[PDB]
Amino acid sequence: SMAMKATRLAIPDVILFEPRVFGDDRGFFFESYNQRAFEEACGHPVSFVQDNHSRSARGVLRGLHYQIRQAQGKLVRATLGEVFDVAVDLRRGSPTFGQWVGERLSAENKRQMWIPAGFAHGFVVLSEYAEFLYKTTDFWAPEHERCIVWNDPELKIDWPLQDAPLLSEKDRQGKAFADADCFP
Amino acid sequence: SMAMKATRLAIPDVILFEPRVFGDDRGFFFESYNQRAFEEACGHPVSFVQDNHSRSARGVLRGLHYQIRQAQGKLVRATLGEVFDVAVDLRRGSPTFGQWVGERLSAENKRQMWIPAGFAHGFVVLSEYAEFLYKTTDFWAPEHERCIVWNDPELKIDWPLQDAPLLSEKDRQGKAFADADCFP
Repeated sequence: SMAMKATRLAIPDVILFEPRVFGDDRGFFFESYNQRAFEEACGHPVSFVQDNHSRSARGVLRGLHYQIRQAQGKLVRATLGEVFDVAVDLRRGSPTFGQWVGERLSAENKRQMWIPAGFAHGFVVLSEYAEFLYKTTDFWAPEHERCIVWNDPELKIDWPLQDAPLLSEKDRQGKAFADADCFP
Repeated sequence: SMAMKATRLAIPDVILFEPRVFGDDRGFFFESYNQRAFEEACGHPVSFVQDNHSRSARGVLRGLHYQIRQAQGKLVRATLGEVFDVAVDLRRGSPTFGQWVGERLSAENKRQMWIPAGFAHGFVVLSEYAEFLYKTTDFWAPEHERCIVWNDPELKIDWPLQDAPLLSEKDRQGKAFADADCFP
């Protein structure tokens, strides 16, 4: 059936991958991506054109981001530390439109999320520092990126936080879900 | 001309990439791969089918590996710690056949190497621990992988080591360069 776990989440097009590890803490190997397993998992062909690597401190929240033109699927993981990663379904006519799912991803649990075109995406850093990396199917373009505010009362995402997040001005100024332009 | 440095090494098909960083140590972003920049750099189209992530302790040397069937280009980087990474040209009729190049790659310098099909590849870990990741154009298959011994007197690679490396039995039993089957 495979040789890295794939799990459909409450929103079925959002998928959680868990690679099999070979070795232990002193010395290990794992596949962080296999085209065959991945394409068999999500049901269609995918091409990744860009990889993006970032480092953010504790409590930094980046989201909820999405591009309507140059739409992107994103396969996300943590190589250092721990994030809580969130996908919001924004697809015209989706039976789960306006719903969110969230998973803790870390360098320890080695978990990943596939967030297809049509979703908004965000994460908050829970560890002292987190290094986050993702593969996209089209290029990150700021002039096309849109944003829904992290703490929108209608989505009412359950961020595992005890303190206020540290947001950029842009994310602070995120649109309310109500007011958001969504995907055709 | 770009927006991540690309440098041809003494063997010109082996390429060193350096991403531009946005931010600083407390919080940064960089592109670890851009299809356009990469394909413009190496002169042809490339497809990556598999990503592999590993953790190895100080002084562990893995190499010098290559696959004759299911031949692979490899784009390699360190996300934790520091390796010395080595590419050996094994292409039939190459004007630099039997030559090596080596660069220190680390999470600090963010440098990467493209090692095309036709080369052997190896690294030694210099920091307390190193996490190494690479993208290949075809799948890692042990039944096809071959090996030249790290300390071959003819290649005479200049490993920046003060102590003996820790090798697997397989790499200990690597072929002498003289005796090695190479690439058509």
